Amino acid sequence: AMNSLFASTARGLEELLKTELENLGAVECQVVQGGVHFKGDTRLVYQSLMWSRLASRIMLPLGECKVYSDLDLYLGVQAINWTEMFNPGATFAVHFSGLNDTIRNSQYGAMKVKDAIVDAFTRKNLPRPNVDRDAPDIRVNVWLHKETASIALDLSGDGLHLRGYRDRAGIAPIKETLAAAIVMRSGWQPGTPLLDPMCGSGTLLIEAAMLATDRAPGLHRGRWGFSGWAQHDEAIWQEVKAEAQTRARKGLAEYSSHFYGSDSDARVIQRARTNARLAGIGELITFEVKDVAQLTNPLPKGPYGTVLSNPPYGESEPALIALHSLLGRIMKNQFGGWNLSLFSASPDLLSCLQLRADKQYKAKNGPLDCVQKNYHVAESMVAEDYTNRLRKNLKKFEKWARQEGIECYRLYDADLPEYNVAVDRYADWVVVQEYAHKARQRLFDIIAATISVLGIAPNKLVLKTREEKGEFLEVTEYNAHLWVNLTDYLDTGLFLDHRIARRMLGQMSKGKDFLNLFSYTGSATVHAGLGGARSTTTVDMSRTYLEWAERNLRLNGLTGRAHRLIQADCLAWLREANEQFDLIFIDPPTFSAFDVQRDHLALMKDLKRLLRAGGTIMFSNNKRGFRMDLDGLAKLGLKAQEITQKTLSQDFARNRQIHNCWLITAA
Ligand SMILES: Nc1ncnc2c1ncn2[C@@H]1O[C@H](CSCC[C@H](N)C(=O)O)[C@@H](O)[C@H]1O
Ligand SMILES: Nc1ncnc2c1ncn2[C@@H]1O[C@H](CSCC[C@H](N)C(=O)O)[C@@H](O)[C@H]1O
Repeated sequence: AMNSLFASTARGLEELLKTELENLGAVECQVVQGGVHFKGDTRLVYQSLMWSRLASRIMLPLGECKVYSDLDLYLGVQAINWTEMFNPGATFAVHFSGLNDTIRNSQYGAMKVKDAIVDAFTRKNLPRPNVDRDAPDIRVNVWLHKETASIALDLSGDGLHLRGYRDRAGIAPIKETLAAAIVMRSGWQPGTPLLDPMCGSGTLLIEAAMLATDRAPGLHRGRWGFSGWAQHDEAIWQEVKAEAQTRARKGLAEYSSHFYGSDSDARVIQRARTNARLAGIGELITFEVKDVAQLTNPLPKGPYGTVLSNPPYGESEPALIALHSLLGRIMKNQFGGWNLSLFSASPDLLSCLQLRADKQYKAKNGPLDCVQKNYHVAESMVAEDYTNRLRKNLKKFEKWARQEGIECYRLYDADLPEYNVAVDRYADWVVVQEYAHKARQRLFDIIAATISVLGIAPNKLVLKTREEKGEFLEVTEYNAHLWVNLTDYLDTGLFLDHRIARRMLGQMSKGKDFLNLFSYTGSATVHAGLGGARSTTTVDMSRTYLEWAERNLRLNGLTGRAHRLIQADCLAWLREANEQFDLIFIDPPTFSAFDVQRDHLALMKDLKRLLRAGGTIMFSNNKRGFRMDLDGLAKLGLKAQEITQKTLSQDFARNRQIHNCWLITAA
């Protein structure tokens, strides 16, 4: 006999499958979407079941028909000689994929086929065979495409990816058949060291070890689809089985190289170790619990080999960027001369390695697009532009900030126009704020470089992207304690560039009645309050920012009747108000119905009504090119002394946005 077979595989693997079938004897192989049709004699059927590492399932087409009625399928199914095919007492199951105008539901199709099969027994007065979906002895597949159903015996039984070293469920993050592909694409030469420092369940390393010691994927499988079937040939199966034993033993006894796996998670490593032991190859592989950060080359004196792995992906994250960036640095340092292959769902994260891949492959892993890329690591740059600038600013501002008593400040303010980003330090945290795949990888480089210059821990870096759950952070500004939130708002709750105007209010405050309009989180009120203000009044339209202001006042012991918070539109509040204040801070947005340039004079007109004799208004804004109407003011009997230069902090000295600042008083 010449038999006709079909092997299914994952899309993308078909050509690799066909070569593997050919290498083991198969003839007339033709790739097709999701599989390979092939031929060989009966030893060849058994040899492909035992030996194929890429096949998901191997089956035997039994026939095919057109399906234009429940009847056609029924007739079509009964053409095949079931009663003679089943061993006595064999259980069965039917899996049916695909649909047409008559079989509009798959489970329906599986049902009609199952019924047609049972009816081959009824019509010959035989005991009806039972179904066992869990572990049938006979599995029948049918594939319906366009108008044709194709029926086939599944010879694999369980999927061929189960090699007998795991759990039949299971759910591996990478199927065994895909992991064997990855090893084949990796450039890894069997017989040279292989290492995976993020090894998970160890699957990559176990497939590799089995491939390299000629250990058949089938060697340890406990069950096959051919055992319930009458045409089965035990003596040929026995001969394939004994050929497998012989080759495994020699493969193992002769292998002289080694496999190294490591992973940070102690649970997976215990599973990796039991898996490998059950694969038969456990003596060839060493697993340890170890972070990529302490990765070392166990063979510093050679021979070179391959580092093969499947890193975590963004399931933008600073921790991932840092993990990829450090891996590249460790490759270069520890594994010069070696081959590197990586399977990832994030090409952008692979770019953080700072290596150029000389080969790549696309593969689906379930629903996810992944790539595998291979690289050569040279024997014995990185936005050095930004790096040097940032190391400079760091030396400069760290010292300046220590002298001034400042712990939140701007480390970098788009100083180089090709690295157009702000980096703000808040105590032990850092926020990088973007302004600007090409783009994304440049951003990643900036993040890697900034994590590396600062010596900061990745989880303490927050990325605010060009494109709200959690936590507030307590910070100081000279003597104020303030709450910030680095992630949930467009801003952090503290406008850092205005710290000096804030410190000044605090010096001008002793026994003063203070008013703060457009107060935001009330940081200026906290400075006034701690300067001995006799009462503070803090106003803003936002209930959230007023709650946050109150929490800031509370943080510095400023509670009770003397410290008020008022939710209002500040302009209508100004129209109607009567009380008087000695010190007034008003620092509005440029627009909100309100226009600072247009309306400032009319604010000063109302503010005048509220300013107690001898009092001062500190007015500020950040409208670009703002013009103070000095004539309007003098007409109101007010004068204005610009203090903009005196209130400029060093960390913001080169910034475009100018925060203009004025002391207004009685003429
Ligand atoms: N910093 C670090 N050092 C070492 N291992 C890490 C790490 N960060 C994450 N990991 C590990 O990286 C792994 C990525 S998932 C690996 C899946 C694996 N190839 C398989 O076939 O089963 C996880 O096991 C996680 O524990
Ligand atoms: N018409 C209006 N009346 C009252 N508050 C307003 C407003 N329009 C905007 N605001 C508030 O103005 C603030 C702008 S942020 C101003 C910065 C703030 N003065 C500080 O010292 O930190 C926000 O808190 C916003 O809610």
